[PDB]
Amino acid sequence: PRLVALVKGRVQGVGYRAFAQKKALELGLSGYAENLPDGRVEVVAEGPKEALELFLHHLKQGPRLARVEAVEVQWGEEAGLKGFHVY
Repeated sequence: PRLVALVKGRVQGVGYRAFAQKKALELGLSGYAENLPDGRVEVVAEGPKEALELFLHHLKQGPRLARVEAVEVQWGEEAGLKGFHVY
């Protein structure tokens, strides 16, 4: 399946995207983590539900300087993303 997450809090300037990329690739997930102009981060990942939930657990924590307020999520269908890209 596809996970679409909107990450809110103190999540830019804290190495969050590369953190998400590493956790995604360790789980064989594909997708992306993109910085938004308001300070939030859009994260999309595709793969098995169990792997996506573990990944989502990581997104809710972030690296040690991050302060994740909330991760709003929706579940959808895989489009065929491959590899994990930051932007």
